[PDB]
Amino acid sequence: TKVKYPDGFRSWYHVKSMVIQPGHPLENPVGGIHHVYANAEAIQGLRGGNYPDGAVLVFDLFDYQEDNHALVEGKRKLIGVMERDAKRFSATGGWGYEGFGEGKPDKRLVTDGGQGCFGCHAAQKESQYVFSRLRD
Amino acid sequence: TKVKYPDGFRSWYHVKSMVIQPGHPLENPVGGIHHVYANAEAIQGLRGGNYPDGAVLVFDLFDYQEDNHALVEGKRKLIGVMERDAKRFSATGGWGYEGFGEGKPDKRLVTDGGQGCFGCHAAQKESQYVFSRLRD
Ligand code: HEC
Ligand code: HEC
Ligand SMILES: [Zn+2]
Ligand SMILES: [Zn+2]
Repeated sequence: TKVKYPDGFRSWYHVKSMVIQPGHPLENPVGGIHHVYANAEAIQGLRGGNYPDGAVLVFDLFDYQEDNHALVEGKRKLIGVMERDAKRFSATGGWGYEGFGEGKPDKRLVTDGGQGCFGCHAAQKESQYVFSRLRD
Repeated sequence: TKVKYPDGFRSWYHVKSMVIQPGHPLENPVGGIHHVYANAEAIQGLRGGNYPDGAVLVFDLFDYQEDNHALVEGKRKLIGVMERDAKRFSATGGWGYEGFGEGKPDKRLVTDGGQGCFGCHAAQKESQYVFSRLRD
């Protein structure tokens, strides 16, 4: 019933990135530069295959600094983690949702079984609750 | 004496990212969101090792659209490529420098055998001509 810390996620496939700056509706709490990562099982789902149990997607969120017409990555703020288990995470559409403050395994963030996470992700039912699209 | 197109670079290790906005000294031609990738051999150099022959670093540059204070990745503009071969690329400090327009193997951008690239990268002699640092 708990999402595993995704050890070694930084070596996985980089799906995409986006910057959320002040003024964006989502500045609280996903303000910053984020990078999405996918393990091999998640790549199968992202390609248009189905997501096997053990698929993991990571939302890696950094603070940034303005440095002379550059946004430079600062400290990690958190990671979001989606872990596929159709049975064990059936209450949240077959994905377990967890956050780790500063990406630390000991700073688990989710208190409601991931219902809040699932609430936003539910809009994406038709793409198996995943916003991110594989790009070249 | 030509740099090979780095086929499969998008499945490599994501080292780091940075946004270069309009007004930056380098806006022509590296304005946009860039992602740095390293093959296995390049990781050895980034971790504190000697860069072995066969090390490849890729600078993957995307256009972006500012959309309600989100910076959203658009089309790939180009990739920059550094390929380690101490003998073959001896004239430019053991790295071969090349650009591919839109990341296409047919669109070679370097016209001076990489002397201009080398000219900037030479400032980083003490880190084997590599600007990017491995981060967690
Ligand atoms: C809407 C108000 C959101 C809430 C609440 C949560 N997330 Fe989210 N998430 C959202 C968007 C619009 C995106 C796509 C970002 C992009 O660059 O395209 C995401 C992405 C993720 C990812 C990457 C996988 C994907 O679906 O694209 C993960 C792993 C993720 N989110 C986890 C997550 C968790 C654990 C949440 C509860 C703490 C959570 N999200 C809330 C929008 C929203
Ligand atoms: C200074 C005026 C530059 C010139 C001319 C070129 N590059 Fe560059 N490059 C520069 C900086 C400051 C950085 C680091 C970017 C970051 O996010 O920190 C880079 C990076 C690269 C990379 C990634 C590897 C690394 O050294 O960090 C590659 C593969 C790369 N650059 C290639 C490249 C080529 C092929 C050039 C000539 C066409 C070239 N660069 C010119 C600064 C400068
Ligand atoms: Zn200025
Ligand atoms: Zn703005």
